[PDB]
Amino acid sequence: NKMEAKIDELINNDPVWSSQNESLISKPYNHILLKPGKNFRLNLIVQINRVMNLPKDQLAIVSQIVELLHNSSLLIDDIEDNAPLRRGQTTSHLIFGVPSTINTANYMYFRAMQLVSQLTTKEPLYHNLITIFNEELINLHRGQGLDIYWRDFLPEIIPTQEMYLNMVMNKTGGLFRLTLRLMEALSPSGHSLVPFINLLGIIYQIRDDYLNLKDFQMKGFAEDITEGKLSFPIVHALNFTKTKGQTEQHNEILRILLLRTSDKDIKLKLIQILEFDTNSLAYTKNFINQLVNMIKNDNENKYLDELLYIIDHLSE
Amino acid sequence: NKMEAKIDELINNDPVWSSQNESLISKPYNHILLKPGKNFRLNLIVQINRVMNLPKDQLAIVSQIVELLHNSSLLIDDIEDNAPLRRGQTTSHLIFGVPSTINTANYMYFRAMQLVSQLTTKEPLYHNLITIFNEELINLHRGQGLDIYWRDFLPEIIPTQEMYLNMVMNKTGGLFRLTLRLMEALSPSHSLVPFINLLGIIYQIRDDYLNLKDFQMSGFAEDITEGKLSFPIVHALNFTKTKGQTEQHNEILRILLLRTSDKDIKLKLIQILEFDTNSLAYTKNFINQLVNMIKNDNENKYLPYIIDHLS
Ligand SMILES: O=P(O)(O)C(O)(Cc1cccc(-c2cccc(NS(=O)(=O)c3ccc4ccccc4c3)c2)c1)P(=O)(O)O
Ligand SMILES: [Mg+2]
Ligand SMILES: [Mg+2]
Ligand SMILES: [Mg+2]
Ligand SMILES: [Mg+2]
Repeated sequence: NKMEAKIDELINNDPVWSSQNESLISKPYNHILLKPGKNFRLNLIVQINRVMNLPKDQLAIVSQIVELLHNSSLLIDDIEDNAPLRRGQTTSHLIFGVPSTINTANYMYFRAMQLVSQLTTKEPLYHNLITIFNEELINLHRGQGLDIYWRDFLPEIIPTQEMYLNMVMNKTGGLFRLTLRLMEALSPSGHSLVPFINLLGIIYQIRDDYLNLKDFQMKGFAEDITEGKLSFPIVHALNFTKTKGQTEQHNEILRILLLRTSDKDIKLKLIQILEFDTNSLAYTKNFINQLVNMIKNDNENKYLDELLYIIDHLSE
Repeated sequence: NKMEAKIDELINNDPVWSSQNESLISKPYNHILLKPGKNFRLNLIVQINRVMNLPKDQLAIVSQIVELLHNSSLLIDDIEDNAPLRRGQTTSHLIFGVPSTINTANYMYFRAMQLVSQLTTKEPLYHNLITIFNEELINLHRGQGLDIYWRDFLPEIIPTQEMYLNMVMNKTGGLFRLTLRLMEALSPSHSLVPFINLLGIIYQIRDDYLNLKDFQMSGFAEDITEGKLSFPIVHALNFTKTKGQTEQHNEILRILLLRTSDKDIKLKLIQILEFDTNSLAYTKNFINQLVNMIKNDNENKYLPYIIDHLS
């Protein structure tokens, strides 16, 4: 009876959750917050707003939603990629464990979703905001899924440049489009900037792939090699070697990716194969320059001051 | 120019996603489907619909949402618990790897979310459905987080029975309340939430209980290998602390921290629970009392075979 009295009180009430329970499970997340880059993601949202003109308090909420998705996605990504470092610091899952980091990151996806309701009281608009949120998160996971499948089951599938670009459109375009589409839907204020934001996302991803090797060849650890990632330079090298009949090189690239090695000489041998044998580094540098010129040479404002600053710091 | 033309076509279109890409990404999920249990899940939904009377088409989508949430949460739970088996088969992360399984599980969470939108087009009711989905997923994660925290930080915090029960209301109550609450809002007809919470508690304590009991009557008692603060373990820890039985308290802690697969050591912890603290009998009794709260509910305060095959 005292037992049943306690049970009856428990089941007729909401679940008890304290501020202390809250702090305990936020550990994986608080750790990644110490990392910088939040001012650059905020700087993009700000330039875009000069076109969208959302009031500042609404923009603030869009910002928070996007920071949560972004940080949660990096927590998961580092587990998925087995990364030891992120922004010069030890990775959350190595500190608090994969179990807590996975649960916390997923918890934060749902807190971000909860924030959408603070953007309007209008039921029609709300529905659209949630649909955008849902769609681009579906897109993000589809892209990530392919990137991870290709890498983990290599050489089952050797992606082409086309396939790589479609995966980026889902993966990276997912979060870029999500921010921009929420803003365009909230705008109280010409043509959509989705194509432009897609382009920015592609430049962002390929430049990330490139610098990861270029910083190490010349700063960084070419950690993408250790991870075995089918990066833009690797995709070009794998397809170049196949096409030119460089069987031994094609096979050595695969073998090195499959070692998941941290040996600096082995990583440097692969990067020099990309520099002199396949010319994938030059191919990638020029491909990046051509994408950037599609904008810098966009006089007819077909895609489009502060535009450029953003494109040269797109690394942060 | 040919490169520019192709980039322009790419950026002006929706992201390319094919049926084959969908298949690749679904593999870790199709794997756990080969797991029976959908019928007992479906039967609970069917039986409850006799109070709610949702039209079949709507009931089917609620059922699909439930199946996705439950399957995805077990794909992730097995990674979190380093479980090698689920319903006798090899867990997905051991076959497809942890990276792919986490991502697929998460992708299905959002697929489930999308289906919510097909429950109704009425704008107010849609906000309500989404809020129910959002609230119960937050609860599930909160409870899972606390359960993992206690396990991974042991011995920093040893929960009490009360704290254990609040963790369960969040963790196990979440998917139970989520289903019930969705159906109650879609009903074209008292709340059955208290009863579904009670069902959830019985379900989690019985899960914890059978994991040790099935092993002792022959079950691998994986909860011990996992080192989790299950209901009988919580009882045993507080019992020994309270009776000032220091060495038994520490012995229980030492075994859980071993994360051991050794049958003989697992048995040793079960015999501490049987002979020293009498925790297994305390749990059998606790479950029976919760079940009686239902069998002796004559005024129908909670109610408007499932309770016996709830495991
Ligand atoms: O907590 P654990 O790790 O001990 C474990 O229970 C796994 C687990 C982790 C997290 C949540 C859950 C869980 C919560 C809620 C429901 C369920 N499963 S369920 O699919 O049978 C289910 C619950 C409520 C339902 C309500 C109405 C219709 C169908 C329902 C189905 C599982 C289980 P286990 O299988 O690993 O022992
Ligand atoms: Mg990464
Ligand atoms: Mg990655
Ligand atoms: Mg489990
Ligand atoms: Mg678990």
